[PDB]
Amino acid sequence: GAMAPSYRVKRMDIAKNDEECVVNAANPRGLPGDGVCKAVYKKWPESFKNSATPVGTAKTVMCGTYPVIHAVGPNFSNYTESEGDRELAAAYREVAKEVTRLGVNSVAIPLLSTGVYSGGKDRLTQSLNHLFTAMDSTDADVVIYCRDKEWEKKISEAIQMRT
Ligand SMILES: [Cl-]
Ligand SMILES: [Cl-]
Ligand SMILES: [Cl-]
Repeated sequence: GAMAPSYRVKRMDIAKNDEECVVNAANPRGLPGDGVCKAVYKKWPESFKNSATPVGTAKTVMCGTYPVIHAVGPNFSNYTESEGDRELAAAYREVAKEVTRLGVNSVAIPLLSTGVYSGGKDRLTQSLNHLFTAMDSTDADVVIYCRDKEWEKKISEAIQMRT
């Protein structure tokens, strides 16, 4: 575990993270996809061998010795708000299990279901709060990756509010 487990946020490509493992915002079929998933496919293509897994689950595949945790958030275009919320919470719980099992001291994580799976809504708070619910009981350093400047500020504020 980390000496003083922390949350941080960075605005940059998760494919250039400085952590001991990465969470992919995967699709259920293990396809290259777009957004975070396409950057992850370009950086760690070996990790997409038998990475297909259902919505609300996470499946880890090693790229060399570097773990890629494929976490499948719901597409809110297809799910009801209620069922979507349940599956998004579940995906983050399965990430916490994998991070714990791997014995890593740090993990890079995107906000699941906030991009093309958002069903055109702002889900920063919803997705971040499910991330916290899952990860608060782990002792890995968590580094949240985003691309938008206003998102960076809102995620930073939410982290510092608890401190
Ligand atoms: Cl970058
Ligand atoms: Cl997404
Ligand atoms: Cl973002």
